[PDB]
Amino acid sequence: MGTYKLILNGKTLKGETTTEAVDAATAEKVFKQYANDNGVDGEWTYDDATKTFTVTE
Repeated sequence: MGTYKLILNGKTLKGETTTEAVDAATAEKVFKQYANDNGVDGEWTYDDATKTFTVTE
């Protein structure tokens, strides 16, 4: 499928990651678990250039 970049911005938490997936289903699946471990409750924005999914609490 492609490489996708995921960054979370909690009040007191931070992190940025990049992942690769065979097909996008695993990317969407991993996004909920991946980000939730970073203590997130928030909204998602997108930058297709680097497939950057940013979240701001």
